[PDB]
Amino acid sequence: RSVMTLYSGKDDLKSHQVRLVLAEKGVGVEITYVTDESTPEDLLQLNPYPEAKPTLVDRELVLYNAQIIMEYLDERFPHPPLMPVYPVARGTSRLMMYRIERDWYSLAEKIQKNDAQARQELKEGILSLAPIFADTPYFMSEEFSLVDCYLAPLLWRLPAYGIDLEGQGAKEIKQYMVRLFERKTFQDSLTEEEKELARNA
Amino acid sequence: KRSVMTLYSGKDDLKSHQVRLVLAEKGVGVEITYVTDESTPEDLLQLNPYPEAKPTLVDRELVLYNAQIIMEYLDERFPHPPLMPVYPVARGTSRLMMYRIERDWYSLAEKIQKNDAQARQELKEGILSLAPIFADTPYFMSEEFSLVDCYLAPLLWRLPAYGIDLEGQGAKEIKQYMVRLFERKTFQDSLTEEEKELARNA
Repeated sequence: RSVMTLYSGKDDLKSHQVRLVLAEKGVGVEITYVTDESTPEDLLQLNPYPEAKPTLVDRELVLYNAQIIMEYLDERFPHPPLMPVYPVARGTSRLMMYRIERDWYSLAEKIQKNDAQARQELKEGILSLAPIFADTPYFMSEEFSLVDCYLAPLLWRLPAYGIDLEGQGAKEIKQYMVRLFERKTFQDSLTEEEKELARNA
Repeated sequence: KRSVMTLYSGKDDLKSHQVRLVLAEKGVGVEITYVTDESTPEDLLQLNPYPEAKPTLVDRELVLYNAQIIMEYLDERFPHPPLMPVYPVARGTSRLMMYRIERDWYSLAEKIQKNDAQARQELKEGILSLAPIFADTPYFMSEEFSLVDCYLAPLLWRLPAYGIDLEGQGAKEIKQYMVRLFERKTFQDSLTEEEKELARNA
C-alpha cells in the first residue's frame, strides 16, 4: 500500500515515542513488530546498526534514530505543532530532549537490570520537575510537545520501574501524568504489552 | 550581560570546529572563549553539567550544548544562507547522514588520537568507499554547501594528522571535494592556529 511502514518494538521506550507522535499526527501507518529473538531480513538490510527499532520506511526514504523520525514527522505533518516556532524555544526543547535521553533513558536501562541506585536517581530527578508544572501544564510549554513525548513513555513505565512517588512534588507530577495519559492519542499508541505494565505491576 | 553570543570552544576540538564553521558561514560575530582539558572556567562549569563541556554557546539566558543542537539553532535563528534543505524528506536524509558521520567516523577519530591503527584503516576504507557520491554532486548529497559538509570539513582537514593519505582509485574525487571545501573563505576564517598547524606539520 501507499502507506508508511514502521518497524517497532512491542515494549521499547523509543518505539513508543514514534507511535505516540504518529497518533498525535493522526496518520495511519503499517506497524511490523520486531523482537530481540528475531529481527526480519527486510529490516536487516534497511538498518545497519545493532539496535534496529524504531525504523520508519516511506517510499524511497528510510529513517532510523527516534528523534530524527519524530522531527521528520513534525516537518512532514505540521498539524498539530509538536515543536515551538521561535528558534530559542526550539533550542531549549531539543536540549531538554537531549538531557532526557542522556540522563534518564540511560537510568531506565539500568533499572530494568534492577539497579537500585538508578531507581532512586530517576525518582529524585522526576520529583525535581515539580516547580515547572506549577507554571505550564506541559513541559515548559502551554501546549503538548515532543518533550512530553519523551516523558510520557518514561512516566508510564514507573510502576514497572518500581518507582512510587511520594513527598513534596508528587501531587504536581501525578497531575502532569493525568494530563499526559488521559489523552486519546496516548491510549491509542499503547501496545498490549505496554498496557500490561500498569495493571500487573 | 554582554550583547554578543559567547562560544566556549576547544582549540583542536572536532565538534567545536563545526560550530565555528557555521558561525563563519552565517557571518555572525561571537566572543570565543577557548578551553583546555587542563582547566574549565567557573562560568562554563555552572551552565554545562557534563564532563565534555565544549562546544557551548551562551546567548542572553539561553545556554546550548551538543554541536548538532547548536548548529541547528544557528541555522534557524540566522536563516541566511540556508545550511539545511527545505523539504522534510531531504532534511531527514541530511540528519541521518550527519548522524552516521558522527556514529561511524567521528568515533574512529577518537580512537586514532588515542592509539588505534585499525581505526586509521577503517576511516580510510570508509571515505574511499563513499567516493562515487562525490561524482554526483559538488557537495555531500547536495548541490550547495550544507551542514553535512560542516561534518566533513573538520574531519578531512585532520586527515594528515590521522595518518590517512589519499590511496588508490576514488581519491581523485575525494581530494577535489576537499579542495572545494578548504578553499572556502569561511573555512579558513573558522580555523584556529592549532588547527592550521596540523596541515603543515603532517
